[PDB]
Amino acid sequence: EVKKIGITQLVEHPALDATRTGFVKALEKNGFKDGENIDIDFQNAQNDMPTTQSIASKFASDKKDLIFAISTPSAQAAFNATKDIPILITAVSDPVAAGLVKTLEKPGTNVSGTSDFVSVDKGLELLKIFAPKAKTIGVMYNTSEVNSKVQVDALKEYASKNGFKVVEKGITTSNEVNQGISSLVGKIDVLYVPTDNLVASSMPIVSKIATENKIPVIAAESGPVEKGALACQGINYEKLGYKTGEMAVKILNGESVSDMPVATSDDTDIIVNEDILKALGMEKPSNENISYVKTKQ
Repeated sequence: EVKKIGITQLVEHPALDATRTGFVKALEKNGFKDGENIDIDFQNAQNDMPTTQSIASKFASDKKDLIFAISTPSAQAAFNATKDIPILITAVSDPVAAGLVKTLEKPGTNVSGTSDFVSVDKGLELLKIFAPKAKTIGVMYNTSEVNSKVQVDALKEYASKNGFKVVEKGITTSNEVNQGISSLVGKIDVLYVPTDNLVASSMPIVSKIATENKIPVIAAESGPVEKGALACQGINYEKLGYKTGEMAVKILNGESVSDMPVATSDDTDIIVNEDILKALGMEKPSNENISYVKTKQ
């Protein structure tokens, strides 16, 4: 007997690819080996949304034993295409809001797996390393996004619980970033950039202003660190995938996906931009369990 596994992935991308690596290793380690007692059917949508649906529909017609969906849109397409083939997700921030599961603890649907949620607290802990004497935390965010409000509320709860002040700048368009960061200068000791496409995608502009005014920037994710943020405590995607693969072992052995809690991970890595660190005139922390990257052009 050979278990048929469909893997649906949105696009080639280091984080998404890493989840797949980990998922396959975890299966291998538990005796599920491609070309022997499982058959892995990998499909990349190459960033095209209708292709996520075609992949999902193929997997349903193929009658896979399990679908592994990497990214929110890949998982949504899978769930729209089949309600009776188990789906394990990964790299999905908010499975409840994506419509995949009733609750994290008890999905009550044919979907479980992992979320790549990281708390604001993980990032803000890096204040102790890169902004030791800080009193005021800055945050710029997109006022049109609900998920940005939720993060800003969490930052303000952290600040209240830890004795910091907060200065915020809510914006709606990309053309407000320059002036927004320029006016936070002299009012903050550290900037937190949340998971917010508007602000995070502007990191080259934010990084220049912040860095030339000696303000370290902490980002929620690692992509912005490569673009000029100083640091993040980012999710280890290969380990998140590995965990999803352990969950796959249980589903392949017949356990109920509707009762399997959606897991999050505590495996993060501190990632630091080495060029920004030098530009701020700072030495490396002496803890060896920190990764370094340079700025991407």
